[PDB]
Amino acid sequence: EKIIYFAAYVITSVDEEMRHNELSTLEAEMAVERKAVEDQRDGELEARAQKLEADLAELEAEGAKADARRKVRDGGEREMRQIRDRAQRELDRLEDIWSTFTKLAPKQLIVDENLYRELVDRYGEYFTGAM
Amino acid sequence: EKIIYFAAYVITSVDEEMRHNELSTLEAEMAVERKAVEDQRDGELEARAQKLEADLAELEAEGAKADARRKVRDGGEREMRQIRDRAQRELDRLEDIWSTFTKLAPKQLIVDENLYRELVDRYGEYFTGAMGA
Repeated sequence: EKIIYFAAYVITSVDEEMRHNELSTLEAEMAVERKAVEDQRDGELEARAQKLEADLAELEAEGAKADARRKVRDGGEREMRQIRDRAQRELDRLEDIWSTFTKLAPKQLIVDENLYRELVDRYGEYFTGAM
Repeated sequence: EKIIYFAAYVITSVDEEMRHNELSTLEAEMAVERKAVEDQRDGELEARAQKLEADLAELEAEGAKADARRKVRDGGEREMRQIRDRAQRELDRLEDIWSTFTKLAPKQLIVDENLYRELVDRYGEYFTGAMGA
């Protein structure tokens, strides 16, 4: 085999009717979780933007040269890109968990343990599978 | 015509590209709003059930008669039905607004003023409508 992993878990049973019944409640719970990620992110971004505005205003009061101002400006932008990028990672991971849960069907092979373990804690009741 | 209404609005154009692009975001946003209704509902149901239990206990300590304890039981169940029913009407309305927006297409005739007004406030950028027939 050309697929290399620690362990695989096959999917045998999915309670489609039960999942179907609670899907709306489950989709809302994921959107609440997603929005708390986006809200934390927006809060961090605004705080960083304020810090950068005050840092530049400080350099100006001190009559610093353009190069010093540019470095602060560039540094702030990089930090804010990191905040966006880190948050995107967390959002993409939740999208993957939700996507795998929603399209969960028997004869599927789950070959990343962290993903498998995420499916169990969040949706253990709706499925059964074996190593 | 045998269809009766105050005033109707033809959809003239739908910005499908943007709807398609913002759909995922819009959908989570509706689901959050939907859940806020459901959470309020559940809180009220749970608190009201506690009340009914305590109220029955109180009739017990005062040694009230059965027909008295029953009317308070039935009045409790009634109110709890009303909590469930009222919130369901609100959920039904949110479901309709969202359903209408997703399947919204040129030439569609929107004939309830309150629905139109909700569509415009929630998703005004996405579509164009004219009152004239």
